[PDB]
This record gives sequence, C-alpha cells and structure tokens, in this order.
Amino acid sequence: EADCGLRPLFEKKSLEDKTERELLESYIDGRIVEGSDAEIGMSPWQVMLFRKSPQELLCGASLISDRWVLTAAHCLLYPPWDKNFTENDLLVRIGKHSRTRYERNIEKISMLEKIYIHPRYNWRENLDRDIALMKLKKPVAFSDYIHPVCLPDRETAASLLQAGYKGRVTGWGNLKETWTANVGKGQPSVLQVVNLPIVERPVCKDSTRIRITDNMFCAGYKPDEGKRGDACEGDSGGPFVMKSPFNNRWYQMGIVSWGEGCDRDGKYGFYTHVFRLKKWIQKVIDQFGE
Repeated sequence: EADCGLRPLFEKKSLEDKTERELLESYIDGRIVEGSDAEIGMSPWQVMLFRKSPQELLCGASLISDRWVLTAAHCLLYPPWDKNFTENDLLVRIGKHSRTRYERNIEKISMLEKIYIHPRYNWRENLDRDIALMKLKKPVAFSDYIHPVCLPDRETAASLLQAGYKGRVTGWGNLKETWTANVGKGQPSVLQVVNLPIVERPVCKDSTRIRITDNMFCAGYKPDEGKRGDACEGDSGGPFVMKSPFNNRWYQMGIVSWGEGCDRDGKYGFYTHVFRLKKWIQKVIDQFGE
C-alpha cells in the first residue's frame, strides 16, 4: 500500500500528535500517567470487530488496505470458549472515535467476504501464531478518519522492534473489559492511547509461566517505577504501532494477543510479532485478494 502510515490529519497536514516525539526520541519521562484520550484521526487504521447479533464490541483490528483487516486468531477461533465465527456472524466499524455513539458521515460499517487464520495458530498450550485476516465484502473508501497502517519490511522490523524503543497501543479498553476481575471504572467513551517501552526478551520470559514464542514480544513499564500507562487500555487483536524516523510512516509491529497477564499490574502486555508471520500475511493478500 503506497500511502500507508501517513495520517490525513497529521503527516499530510504537517501536524504532529501530542506524544509522537517522545516515541521517536524513545524518551521515558519521570511522569506517572500515560493512558489518555486520543486526538481525532490519531489512529485512522483503528477497526472495531462487532458481533452482528446482538451488537457488541468483540475485538480490535487494524486496516492494512482497502480490502484487508488484521486481527488476532483468538478473536475469531477459540474452541475452549466455544468461539467459532463465520464471515456472516461479524461486521467491522472503521473511522470511529466515540466508543458508543454512531458517528454518521465519519465511521463506515463493512461486511466480511472471508476469514483466514494462520494454519499453525495454536490455542492449546499458548496462543502461538495468533494472527488472522478478514477480507471486506467491498473496498472501504479512505477519508480523513479512515487510512491504512504500513506493515513492516525486514529492515523496518530489525530497526524498530528493539528493547527500550517506544510503541503505541490504541483502543477502547476491550482487553480490560474482557479480563478485569471487577469492572471498577467503566469502559472509556473515546479512543484511548498509551505509549509503552518494548521489554527485553529474557525479562518477558521470567515475567510469566506461559511459554513465550519468538512469534511474540512484550511491552510495558516495570511495576518498580509505577506507571498509569495500561496495555489493557488496548483492544484484543488491536494494533501496536511505531513511527519510522526514516520515512515518517506508522508501522504495525504487533497485535494485542492473549490478555491473561492483564489482571495483576506486575506483568507486561504480550503482542504477536507481525513481521515474523509476514510470509503468511503477504501470501493471503497476494493470492486471495484482487
């Protein structure tokens, strides 16, 4: 996709969002608070996966072209929970800011032609190769509020996905809503944003009893320096993104995966490693698109 990762309301208008410079500088401030309301059009690739009947937010997702949405396999297929969705059970909403309000003349509703799950998706032991693509029935029309994110190439993945560099989780707290012991505060009313440092692989592994695959990375602050930035502000199967200092473009480096780690805030967020699985993604796009 030629235009990917340049937002109409930012890169295309020479405007910057409130925290992108802190990402590009990999700066971690002394401040405690991180997880705030997003600016309109800050995340124009942001997608909601909704159940047809009754209407409910199942998951997050991301727009990668006019016909292609990316999410987590577990959003579509989780036999232990009796979760098994067809194209027909689902729609997506693209361009949203408000969690609850129907945003007439801004948001678009699409149906799915087809669902594709990584043939080596494993829900049994750990959530390995937790990735899926959804083909829209009809191409969606890009707008100020609807624009695709880039997927990384080999050099962008090596360059951006490194311990101590800073990436971005956007969503409507659907991960929190799914996994929260108690619903204390309610779900956010507007799109949330949080910037999270990528964690050393060995620190990730020691943090959990889940067998951490190389198909996964993790991000978040040490409990030691207590921060209010919460991954659970993210949506299950939603985007983890980074800005390239080389071409000024937003790349999706991760998918919000399994969110059992969410419950006690001494753990980190676990993300599917997009570039690791790009051969499958590109094969599906090349062979089952146009």
